[PDB]
Amino acid sequence: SNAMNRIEHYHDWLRDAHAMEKQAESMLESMASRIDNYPELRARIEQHLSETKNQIVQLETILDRNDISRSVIKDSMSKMADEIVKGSISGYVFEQFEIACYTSLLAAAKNAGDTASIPTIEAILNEEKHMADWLIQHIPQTTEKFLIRSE
Amino acid sequence: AMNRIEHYHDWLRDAHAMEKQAESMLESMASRIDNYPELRARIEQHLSETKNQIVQLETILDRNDISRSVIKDSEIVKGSISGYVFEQFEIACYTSLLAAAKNAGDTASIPTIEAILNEEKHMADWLIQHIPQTTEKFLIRSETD
Ligand SMILES: [Cl-]
Ligand SMILES: [Fe+3]
Ligand SMILES: [Fe+3]
Ligand SMILES: [Mg+2]
Ligand SMILES: [Mg+2]
Repeated sequence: SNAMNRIEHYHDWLRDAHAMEKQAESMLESMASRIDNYPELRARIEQHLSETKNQIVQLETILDRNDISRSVIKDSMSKMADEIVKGSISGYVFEQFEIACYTSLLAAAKNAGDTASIPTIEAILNEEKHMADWLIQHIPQTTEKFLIRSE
Repeated sequence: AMNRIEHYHDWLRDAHAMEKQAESMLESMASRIDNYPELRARIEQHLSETKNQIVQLETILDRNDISRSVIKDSEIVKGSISGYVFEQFEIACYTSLLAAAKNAGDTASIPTIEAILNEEKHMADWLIQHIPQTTEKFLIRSETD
């Protein structure tokens, strides 16, 4: 037996989530800088970048509550880890990764007893769901625009 | 209108390559799930669904007079997350493919693509609904072992 293995897993996933948000922040900045001629899509990506910068700040508060720090290695490795249509699809898929990871993290925080952090995790998760919903709603419009312009 | 139809054809070929990736991923996942009978069973049911999705895409390819692209074709917590993300990639790709089929006027294929999309949505749903249980099970095991 070692009960402390559960807490080690929780702390590892908190560090994973922090690294994931660094990856998101890089991805969103890159996408925004590259998009031309899709004003709504670009602006929503720019808004989510702002949201993601705050998600990092919020995760750092959770790390602090648990008396741990980010992994600099993981933060760095996560930053190493047709186009408008494919890129929209890619963006959606990354938000769904975030959704899955935060859903798992809610269960982990519950298991660990870190009740005080659950409403922050929920706040983040709700922002990812809102972004994923926006994107999947706009994918058909984007696909139509792309096809119209291909002619 | 030829460029639009070509894009739609390219994306049909992309979807067919994707479903071969899925078939491979599902088999590999079924073999690695050792502590969630209900999850492995869901995955096995989806693998069967996926083999049929490939046959349906093959009918759509034929009806559009195209062929698959040869070149394009050829732990448990992180695994469940990865499976979910792959179903979500399929959801996003079929959401786009539906819009493309409507634009290109391959209206005949809409019901088959919609059927595929609803399968993917059901699998994604099962997965996220059960990620909390998978996580709890994993954590308990990590202590017990
Ligand atoms: Cl737009
Ligand atoms: Fe996000
Ligand atoms: Fe699937
Ligand atoms: Mg995020
Ligand atoms: Mg599929």
